[PDB]
Amino acid sequence: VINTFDGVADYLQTYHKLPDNYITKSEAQALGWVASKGNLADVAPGKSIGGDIFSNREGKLPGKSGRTWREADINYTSGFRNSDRILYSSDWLIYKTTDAYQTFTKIR
Repeated sequence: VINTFDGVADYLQTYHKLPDNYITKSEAQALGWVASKGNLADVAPGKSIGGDIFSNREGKLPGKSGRTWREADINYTSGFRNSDRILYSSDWLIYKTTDAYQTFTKIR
């Protein structure tokens, strides 16, 4: 039940488990999440999408000898998403972006 940059990072750097309130895009999409609808508050009155899997081959985020990269929605309540998004790696390195996946400022 968390949706804030530092809070999600802190949770991951401390508990390593994805904040009890996230779901992979696939799950969200398969659960019924539809673009031409934004249904979420109904089936999930306070849940944020996030927890997918990416290799970062495109090198858009910190890398090394094999790096794992994953993202998560941030600043959500009941309705649709926004531009606030947090990125976390295998090594738990966290970066924040508020322009809808555009600028990745580091936070942890």
